[PDB]
Amino acid sequence: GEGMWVPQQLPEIAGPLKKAGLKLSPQQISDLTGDPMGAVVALGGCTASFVSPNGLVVTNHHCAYGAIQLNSTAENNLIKNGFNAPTTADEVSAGPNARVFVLDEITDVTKDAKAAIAAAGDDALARTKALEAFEKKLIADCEAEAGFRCRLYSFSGGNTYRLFKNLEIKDVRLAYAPPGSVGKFGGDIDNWMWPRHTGDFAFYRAYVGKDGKPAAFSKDNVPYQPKHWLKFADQPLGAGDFVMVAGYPGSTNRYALAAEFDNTAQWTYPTIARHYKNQIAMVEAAGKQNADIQVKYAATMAGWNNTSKNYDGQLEGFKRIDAAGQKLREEAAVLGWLKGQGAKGQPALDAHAKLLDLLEQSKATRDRDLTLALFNNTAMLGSATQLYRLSIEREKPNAERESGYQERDLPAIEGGLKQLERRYVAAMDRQLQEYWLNEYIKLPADQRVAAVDAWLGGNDAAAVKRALDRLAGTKLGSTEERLKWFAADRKAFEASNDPAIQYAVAVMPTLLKLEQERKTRAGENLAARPVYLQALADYKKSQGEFVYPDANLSLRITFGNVMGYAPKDGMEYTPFTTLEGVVAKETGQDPFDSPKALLDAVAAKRYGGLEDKRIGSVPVNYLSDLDITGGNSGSPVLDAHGKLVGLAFDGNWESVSSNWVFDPKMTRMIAVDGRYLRWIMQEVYPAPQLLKEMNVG
Amino acid sequence: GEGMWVPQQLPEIAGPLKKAGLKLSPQQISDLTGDPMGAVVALGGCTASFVSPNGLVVTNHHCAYGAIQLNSTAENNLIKNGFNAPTTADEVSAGPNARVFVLDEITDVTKDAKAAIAAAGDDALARTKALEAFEKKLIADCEAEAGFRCRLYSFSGGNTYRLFKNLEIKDVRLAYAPPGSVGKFGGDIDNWMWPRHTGDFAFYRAYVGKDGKPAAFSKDNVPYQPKHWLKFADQPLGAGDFVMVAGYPGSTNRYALAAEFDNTAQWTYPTIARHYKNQIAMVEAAGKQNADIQVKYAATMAGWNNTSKNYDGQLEGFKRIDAAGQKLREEAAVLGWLKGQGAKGQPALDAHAKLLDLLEQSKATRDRDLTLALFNNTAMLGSATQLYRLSIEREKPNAERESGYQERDLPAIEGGLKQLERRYVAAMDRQLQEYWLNEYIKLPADQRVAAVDAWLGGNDAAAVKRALDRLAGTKLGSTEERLKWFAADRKAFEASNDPAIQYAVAVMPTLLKLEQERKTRAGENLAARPVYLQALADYKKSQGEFVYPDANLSLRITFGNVMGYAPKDGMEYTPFTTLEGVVAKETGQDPFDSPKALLDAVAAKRYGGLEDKRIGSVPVNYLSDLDITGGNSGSPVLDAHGKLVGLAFDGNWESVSSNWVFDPKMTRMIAVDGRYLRWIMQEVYPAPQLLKEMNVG
Ligand SMILES: [Zn+2]
Ligand SMILES: [Zn+2]
Ligand SMILES: [Zn+2]
Ligand SMILES: [Zn+2]
Repeated sequence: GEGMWVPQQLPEIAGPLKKAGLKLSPQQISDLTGDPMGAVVALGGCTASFVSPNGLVVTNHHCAYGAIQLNSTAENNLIKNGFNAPTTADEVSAGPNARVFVLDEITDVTKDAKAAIAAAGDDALARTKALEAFEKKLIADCEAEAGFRCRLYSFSGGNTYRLFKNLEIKDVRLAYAPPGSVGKFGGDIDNWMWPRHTGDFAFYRAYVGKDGKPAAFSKDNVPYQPKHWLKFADQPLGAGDFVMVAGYPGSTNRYALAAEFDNTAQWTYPTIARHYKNQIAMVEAAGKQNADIQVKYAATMAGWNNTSKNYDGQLEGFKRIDAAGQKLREEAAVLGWLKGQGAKGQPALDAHAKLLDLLEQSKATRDRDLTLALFNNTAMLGSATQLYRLSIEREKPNAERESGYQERDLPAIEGGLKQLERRYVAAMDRQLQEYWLNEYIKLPADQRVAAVDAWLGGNDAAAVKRALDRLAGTKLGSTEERLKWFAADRKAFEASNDPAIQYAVAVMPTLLKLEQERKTRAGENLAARPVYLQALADYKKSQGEFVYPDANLSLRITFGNVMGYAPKDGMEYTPFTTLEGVVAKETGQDPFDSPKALLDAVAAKRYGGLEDKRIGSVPVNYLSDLDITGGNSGSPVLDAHGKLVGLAFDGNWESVSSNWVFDPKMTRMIAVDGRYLRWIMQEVYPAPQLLKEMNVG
Repeated sequence: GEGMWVPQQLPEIAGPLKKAGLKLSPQQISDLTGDPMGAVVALGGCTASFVSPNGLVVTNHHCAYGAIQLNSTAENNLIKNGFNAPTTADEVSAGPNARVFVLDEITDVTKDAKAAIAAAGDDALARTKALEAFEKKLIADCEAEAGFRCRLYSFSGGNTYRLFKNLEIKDVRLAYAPPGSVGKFGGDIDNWMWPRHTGDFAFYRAYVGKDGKPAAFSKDNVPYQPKHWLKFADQPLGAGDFVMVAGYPGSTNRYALAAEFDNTAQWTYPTIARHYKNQIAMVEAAGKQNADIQVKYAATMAGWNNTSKNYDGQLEGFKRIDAAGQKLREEAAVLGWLKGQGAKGQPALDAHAKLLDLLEQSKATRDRDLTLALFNNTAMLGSATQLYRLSIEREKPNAERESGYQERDLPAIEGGLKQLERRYVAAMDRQLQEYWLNEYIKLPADQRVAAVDAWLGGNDAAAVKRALDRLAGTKLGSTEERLKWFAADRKAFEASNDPAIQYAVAVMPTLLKLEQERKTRAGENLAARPVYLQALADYKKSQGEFVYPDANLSLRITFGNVMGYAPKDGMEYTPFTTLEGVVAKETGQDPFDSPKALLDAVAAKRYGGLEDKRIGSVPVNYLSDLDITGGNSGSPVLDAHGKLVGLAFDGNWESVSSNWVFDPKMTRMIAVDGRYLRWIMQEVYPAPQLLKEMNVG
């Protein structure tokens, strides 16, 4: 059922957990470095878990797609073929930026954090800088232990702060991916849909130095030995059974002003979707010509497809449940409520007023802000602005450098410049720069950027064309030139005749000023958000409704039971799909082109000891009423005894609007059954070595 | 489950009926003139049943559609608005050709029929004429009692013959029809489909003379007093519960040569579907501009839509089950098995070869034969040919007149010529004449008809237009002119300058020659069909398959249980639909434009005392695994205690290929729940008088 519960809410959900079927004690789940919860790890925008005492980590194929794509060429396509390492020496690096984070400690630091914030008094910008300075000092102290990375999380609008501390494993290697026709069966046609038939799984292995401490990739590193790992279930999962997920959902917007919603529905989601589709169309074409462009842009392409379909689905789900309607009506009812109680509820009513005007403000410039952001996110302009900004920050003491530009951020910066080699083709990026310039010129005169106007030389196909021809002369296209500039000083940037770098030097003043304009808006928000959101929460508690914070990339628990749903009268989706359903979709064309070994094994009812009698086949995917969102991919699904029953990977089409307005009747998690993992690894693309290491063959 | 069982098979289904849940004794079902079976009546192409002692008859809306349409005008459109007679004097005539047939007696005449055929000797045309004379004499004797109509049925390819005697009620009046947006909710979009939300019911009343005997319409007639009628269930029908249907299915082709299937799938269904769709397009387009065409062609257009969509569904179903492959392998098995039996199999083998050759003779002229038939079925050429044929037959003694043109057929002929007034617009029929002329001209040289070629006197768009201008001069467009010709003698036809009459006179020799050919082939079939189909039956029995005859418009029993079906992996259709499903489909545009009182009542949760707590609403339609087809529409669905729980009206999309190859997993009946009949008549389009008369008031 509903809720992305923080581990500190476990007493609130103890009884609900038992009633839904948990047969572990709430005590045992509370131990976030215990069995099983100490097996659950964060990847950075996906979840995973350890499944052997030798560092084996399972997550989704689409979570590992980055890594598989980084290791793929046109002439050896791991995406298409799969990857299997018969020994640990065979495992290939997942990339310099790949991580496994292993939870170490959580601490409330709320009291201190709002003290620091208050200590700056009445100046919006100073309030932001004081929180920034508080966070940096905290993190600096927490990361003083070698091998740990820490993070500060603000919950419920800034009513609570916690500090998380993680072991940072920095050598992650690919051990197994099934072929892409299993890992992503049904492609973007089945994405966000049920019935689903997707084998969305892949395995990493986690490595440290010989001293047992984190290290970056080296051939002398050896497998991490986790304190805790998951065991596969020995009881078959069936309809109605208890399941639970722990993981790292990224963001929700369930506490929001109606105007935040209207803006998102009417503007943000339609605009982003349109832009995303336009770039897909461009890249799709060029890649039909050019297998190098196709393999190199595959990850970016999957991203654009996934987000644009999600927003299409959110827009549809709003209309289905009248979300505009509900938001209006709960806002009226909460505003009603507040004046309602006169003296006491006046702080909250003021907050509402502030927040709302802050939001008209961000609204005045939103087209400018998006367009410039995405224009600067193309490859060579991104690289030049990031690298120039780093040269600016390096002049300050580390403690004062912008987050993202401190010493602690250097590994990831340098890592990104090397990963970009596998994701960049100049003829392709030129077309994207063109696309974004065209949209820039499009902007109204009041919505323009001085420095960009001037850099460009006026508003037409001709100038666009000059820009593109000039930028084409950058040397930032090679990894070596990027890594040269990664180490160069600010003066060398200001001296450069590289046209990409000249663009950066030209606009950076504007970008820093707009960053100040954002830090100022956030500071005002920081006063007004926690009060108002605390009232939203208070009203909900007064309606007996469930109260938990919007997702914020921290660890959450969700629980429920295996069940389907009913999209329309006269029909129901069943909780499971089956092997026969995979083969019924077969067309021999992508994305419905399963391996021959699967097709033959299914036509033979070779079920490998994995059949579930109740469904008369091996289960493939399943639905449950858990409450998950982007960031939960790869999360282990555990049964009543804490055993592994599947991996979370998607939501059904009608679920995605629950980011804004939760609908219990149509919100389901889609998970890959652990018996399908097993079956694929026995009969289709075998990994007898991983099965044995997981004590299942 | 499977089976359109003849009443004489009750001994064989007694056990299975009881296992499925029947609580009436089987001998109580054996009494075909008793309770409740004596309540079930034939309408001639639909089924109905009595539901009051005062002659009230319930059937489907689509069955009464002809009669509602005949009482409809552009200005006062009962299809649109519904009809409700607050007292029995307000009932309107359903039309001169409307009938209710009440089973009186069934006689086996197999032995006498087969002796009549054998007496004819070797000659195929004499064999047909001998069976015709046999039938006519039998029927004349059986119809010696005033007010009775009799019918001879051939079963299992001519292995059994039975005669049915029915009381023939000839004054049928419309008593109630819901608005068309209930009676045909979802229109052709939801036709042949589940989920289904259609209140497909209407009521007639049956009338006789004051002396108790059948009579054509008169104000002096009074309601018929049936010996038996149905009662509404007092127990709520639920999933899994026993249901049975008795009715009059028209035809199936489950005993067929593989070549008969091949020709149907490859030529018959595509060809007819195309032709019906071409004509639908013309009539639709014209009716958009002319509300008189729209109302006058509505019943015609409902037939073309229903059949062409049925045919599309069969072709898709044949692919889903590989019906071609299944027919091929069964016939290879049966022929194997026959060869198997040396000498004693040889007559079935020779019968097979003959039936295959006769299929080839048919095929050689199939284009000509279909095209000429459907050309001559437009309104004026149909009337001219029918009436001219009648004038020829009238010069023979009655016993020798072609079936359809005997004295006993005169009331139906005359009634057709009157009904046509409400179904004909010259400017529409002209366009249909034009369509069939352009199809005729596409035929190749060996498929043309000399008499039509001469009449046409050219082969181009110009000749087509001159022919249409000539035909538009007919005076048969008026009812009075048609009835003049109904009485006129042959020389009067041959003297006429009416251009439609002249066409009829010109082509009649050719139609008579073609009829002789079909009689000759039928007479060859008479010899071969019973031997091969007996072999087919014996083969099925040796495989332990169900053995029951193909439908042939006679009374059948089917039974089973309420249950949905699974159309694909990950999905199930539930056995019921509900009121909230009707409203979920509402668009305010035909065909999804429910009466406002329905939309209000559902919004207000006015369930009228009819809610089934197990589904949380009033049920609308339901699925069951009964075995029905065309002609079963309007059949009552009875529960375990023989009480009325709904009406049969349709089958699901995947079912329709069961006409050729029975598929148990996806063959379901769609029925309208009796509770939805009641609910409409309470909350939406009220008829308290009829509810009272059925004591559910
Ligand atoms: Zn247990
Ligand atoms: Zn250089
Ligand atoms: Zn006349
Ligand atoms: Zn009972």
